[PDB]
Amino acid sequence: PDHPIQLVWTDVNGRLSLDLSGAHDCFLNTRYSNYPVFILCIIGEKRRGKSFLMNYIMRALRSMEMDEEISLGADDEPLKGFKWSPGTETTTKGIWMWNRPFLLNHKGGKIAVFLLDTEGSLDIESDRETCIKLSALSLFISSHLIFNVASNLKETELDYMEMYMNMGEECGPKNLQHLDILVRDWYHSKKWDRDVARSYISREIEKLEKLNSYPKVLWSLKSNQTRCFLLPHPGKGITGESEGRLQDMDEDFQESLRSYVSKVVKGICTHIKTNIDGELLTSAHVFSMLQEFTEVLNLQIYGFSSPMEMFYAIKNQKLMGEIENEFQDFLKNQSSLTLPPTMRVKVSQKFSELLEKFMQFVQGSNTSSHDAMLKDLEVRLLEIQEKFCNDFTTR
Ligand SMILES: Nc1nc2c(ncn2[C@@H]2O[C@H](COP(=O)(O)OP(=O)(O)O)[C@@H](O)[C@H]2O)c(=O)[nH]1
Repeated sequence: PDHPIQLVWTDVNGRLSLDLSGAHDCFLNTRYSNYPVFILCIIGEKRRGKSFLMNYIMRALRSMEMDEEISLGADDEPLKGFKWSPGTETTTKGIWMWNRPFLLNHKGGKIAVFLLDTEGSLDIESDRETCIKLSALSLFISSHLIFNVASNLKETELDYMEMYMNMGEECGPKNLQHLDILVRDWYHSKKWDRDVARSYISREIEKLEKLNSYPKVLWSLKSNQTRCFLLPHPGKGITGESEGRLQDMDEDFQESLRSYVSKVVKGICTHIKTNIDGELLTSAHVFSMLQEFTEVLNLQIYGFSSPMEMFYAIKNQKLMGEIENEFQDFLKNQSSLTLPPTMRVKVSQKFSELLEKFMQFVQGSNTSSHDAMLKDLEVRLLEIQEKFCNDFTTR
């Protein structure tokens, strides 16, 4: 009985918890463990139709799995999410996924398509750091991210997008992070004009070019790497009480949804992701990356206010560890027969140089986190230095 499963939740203390058994049963089944995997994620504001679009994309994927044509019936009831929220039930917040993948055919192989809904993100101020960490975990394992927006792009959303752009830099050789900005309720009827979409795009690109911020999303927009899709209002047949049927939809919304679902489920085969090793990603790889990035986020104890800031904090904590190891190795190379005075001079100078190197290689502009990291690095290197010297006493 295929059902939705909650993969990652946020504990009361802010730690990110993972369903190890569920992720093992989903990503490591012997059937599709080595099939190339494709994770589709929907991030956006609540009550905007993310689960609805995911359910229709799911029906299209079922059609593709059984035969070869994308079809959706005119009177069929929904499945998963809210469009088919269980009679008298609703949903929780976190990362949710479809327990069973969808196997498609591409150039002699089977692609395992996983559907990931991020019910709960883009908060106003309700536990901001934890929401950032959850959405970052989602964006880390995603091969195609659909950002469900409701108007012009907001700073929060643009920062999330820049983070998604940056979180694929060491995930493959020439990895292109594919992003689909889905604007909801942008127009009513009016059929469609290819003018409204490129007008939205022109507005956004002007805003970003003046911002001198969010540069990589700006490049992706001006390079047609990230694509924007603007569908009309669903109509009162979907809003409120409804069984999410296409007979309950506006025909313009129906056709726009069909076009978008075609876009999304027909570009999977043409955009498989490669890892740094040069191989294609599989579901077991995704399980491993899930665990690894969950623990990486649970260990980011420094402060941040934006997604990009948490990205830079991850990187700078890694820099801290690298400098610690460099100092320890420098001390390991030092002889036990060196002149103690010149030895203390040398070690103090390595201390100073490593601190300056941290300062020159730090990333981001949050000088507060920079100072905190430098202070803690100073304390650790001081411990290392005094330890080496203390042992040098008895020698
Ligand atoms: N305004 C609007 N509502 C929609 C759209 N698609 C679905 N809805 C409705 O908005 C409600 C919330 O849907 P939901 O799937 O739960 O969105 P989600 O919470 O972000 O995942 C549902 O009852 C849908 O029927 C849309 O394109 N625009």
